[PDB]
Amino acid sequence: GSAVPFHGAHQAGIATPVQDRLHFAAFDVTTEDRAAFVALLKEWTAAARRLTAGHAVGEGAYGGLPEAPPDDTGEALGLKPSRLTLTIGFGPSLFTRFGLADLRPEALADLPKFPGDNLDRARSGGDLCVQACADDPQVAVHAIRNLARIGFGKVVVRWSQLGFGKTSSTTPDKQTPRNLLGFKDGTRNIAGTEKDRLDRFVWAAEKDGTPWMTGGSYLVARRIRMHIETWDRASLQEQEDVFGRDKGEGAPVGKAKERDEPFLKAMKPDAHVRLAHPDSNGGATLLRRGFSYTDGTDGLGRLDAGLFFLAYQRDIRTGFVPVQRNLATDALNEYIQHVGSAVFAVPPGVRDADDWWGSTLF
Amino acid sequence: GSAVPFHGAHQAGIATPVQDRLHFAAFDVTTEDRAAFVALLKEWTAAARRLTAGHAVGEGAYGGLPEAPPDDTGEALGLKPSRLTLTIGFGPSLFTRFGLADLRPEALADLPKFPGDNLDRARSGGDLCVQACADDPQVAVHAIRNLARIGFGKVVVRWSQLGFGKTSSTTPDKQTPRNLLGFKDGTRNIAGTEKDRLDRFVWAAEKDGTPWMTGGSYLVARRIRMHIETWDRASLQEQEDVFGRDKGEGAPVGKAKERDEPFLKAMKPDAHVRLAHPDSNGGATLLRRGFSYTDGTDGLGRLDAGLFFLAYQRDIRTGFVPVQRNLATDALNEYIQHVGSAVFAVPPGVRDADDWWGSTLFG
Ligand code: HEM
Ligand code: HEM
Repeated sequence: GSAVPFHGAHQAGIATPVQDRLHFAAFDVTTEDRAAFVALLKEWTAAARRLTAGHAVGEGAYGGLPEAPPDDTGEALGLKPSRLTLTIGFGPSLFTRFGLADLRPEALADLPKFPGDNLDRARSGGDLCVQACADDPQVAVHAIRNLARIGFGKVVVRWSQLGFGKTSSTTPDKQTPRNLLGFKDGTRNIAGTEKDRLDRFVWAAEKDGTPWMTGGSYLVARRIRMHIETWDRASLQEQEDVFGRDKGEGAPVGKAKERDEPFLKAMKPDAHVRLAHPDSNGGATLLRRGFSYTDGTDGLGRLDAGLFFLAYQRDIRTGFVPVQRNLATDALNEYIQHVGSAVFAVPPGVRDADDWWGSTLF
Repeated sequence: GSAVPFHGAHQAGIATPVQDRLHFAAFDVTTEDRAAFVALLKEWTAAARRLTAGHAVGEGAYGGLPEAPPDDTGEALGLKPSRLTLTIGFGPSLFTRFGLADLRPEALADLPKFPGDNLDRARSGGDLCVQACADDPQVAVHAIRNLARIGFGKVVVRWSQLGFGKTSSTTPDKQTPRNLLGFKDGTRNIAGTEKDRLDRFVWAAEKDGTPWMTGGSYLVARRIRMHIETWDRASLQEQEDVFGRDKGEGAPVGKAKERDEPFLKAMKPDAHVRLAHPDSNGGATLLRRGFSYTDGTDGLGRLDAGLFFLAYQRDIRTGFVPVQRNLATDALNEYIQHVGSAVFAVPPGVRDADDWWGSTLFG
């Protein structure tokens, strides 16, 4: 029920143990006034310091002047911090504002079009994002709702995504969660304790060419629909062949235990794991941090559900992009469709109680 | 606790303690064959027995013949029972099928049109419902997804609602949850411990007119959108005046503690609690069992949120209808809009390991 520290060299919510729930919001900026946006960033940081400690924003949820609206909307009263993290990111489109054009990081690359894409533009992109992760979905929702309210008049919510359960791990010592295809998802990721791998594959360094981003990371979000009806008709062997792992234990093919290292040549040439593995991608490695979603029905008798994929990396160009390109022939493609997309530069951490989101940029 | 028992004189998921999460599905029937539908009810019941004990349906999620689809889709492997309950209901429209027209309960009344309704017909009604409640949302989702899969060919999913947090209580000894307007919601309800109140206000009795429904209940669902942006601009006093209780403690006006009984005359005439209270409605009393939701954004730059309201009663005509009618002048109406609705007859419980959902209706 405990708290994750908000301050650090890095933002929390990346290497941190993956919490059970997600509320992710993409915002568009409506002010053209740089000072006003800086003011918002500071007010949001202050709010985030309270929220992540389980406290109400501002002057609280009640007990203020009767004629004033409460500063905090109140639906988290009585709850716990619940490992809430709030992680901000800046989209490419933000850099067209506030005289920022020349500070857009080269490693914040626009994604190419990928075969199969059916992207909903209204649920793609965004000038900025806030990732709220917590074990209690109401804590996460409360955070986003209050940050949106604070930003009234300066930002709007472009799109938002609830993730009801995690499909990712940065803690290999704990149980790997399952996605809605019924497979464990997160076995071979990056652990929060793997400081060398995080430096190599996740955190931007000053020498990479964008100083303000040192200690930050780059995020790719992909809303991925699952063709549940088609999947659920497939045989056990078909499903296992798609991935290259068995379903129940989640071991690589021919192995008895989940965390045994794969022998890729024993998997089908189009197996997901074989195509996604670093060895198949010139060493490219991701920190995957996604969650499952369900968004009602298709209007035509079927549940709609999928996976809101999130990947952190030191450079989009050496992380997500090469790996996704190598999934052009993936056997998984029969059963999924990417339907939303965004990229964001996630700045370095809030160093202390005087610091503020985006201070290295602004 | 870990698990809630599935069998009983009553279905679980009504008087039982309110779990943290909800997946609610309304289904429409596609088969015209009554035997085929009875076979589904039995297969569903068997599945529900496994799911509510944390076990996979059928022969499991793996380990079967390689060339066969697994019986269970696998996403609950490694999870806990999570207090899962599965509660089935039958909509008015079901009774137009399978020669049933004359067995529709009179207490399963269609709702009147209410002032301010803006019902999306695609997210209203349904021949059947399954309410899945659990502390782990993936346990609930897995159950709905698997029930839908087992049923496919005989039923489809008309509409689906995830409730990410509860806004209701059947356990006064525990903390009352808050809705997305930030108020405690469930203080004056009907508790699971109030066995006589349940008999008076929640369970159908044999002499009420519909023998097969004895030990069942009638459910009203209302999807209620909240105008969060408008509410959040209202003063603390305005918000407290809307309900009749203070926000932080949730006490009635003029009282110090949440559970102090309300003094209705001290509330505004249009206050929600004053209009909803049994004293204002000829004694009518509900078992409210709803949950919060958020489903993306509106057209227009704002989070989309509300309350998926659920009410159980012994008769829709003497429970939800009079109370909701009395809410015509509610101060709350400024900030809410009913956008989906359905009613269901929730049959009696699955008595034992040989019984099946709906056995008293079908024979
Ligand atoms: C709905 C979509 C997806 C599903 C259901 C899925 C499922 C899985 C599963 C079951 C595994 C094996 C266990 C593990 O995490 O080690 C896995 C591995 C992995 N996936 Fe995916 N995945 C999806 C999309 C993607 C995308 C879009 C990418 C990258 C562009 C990706 C990259 C990876 C990588 C890098 C691994 C680890 C390979 C290794 O080093 O062994 N996945 N995925
Ligand atoms: C989004 C919509 C709604 C919200 C936010 C809401 C909120 C509340 C709140 C905060 C309370 C006070 C605490 C409590 O005793 O539970 C309350 C009481 C109550 N509400 Fe609502 N409510 C809503 C809709 C409804 C509807 C649709 C009905 C019935 C048709 C209803 C019936 C009641 C009843 C019976 C009480 C208890 C009154 C008493 O006996 O003291 N509510 N509600």
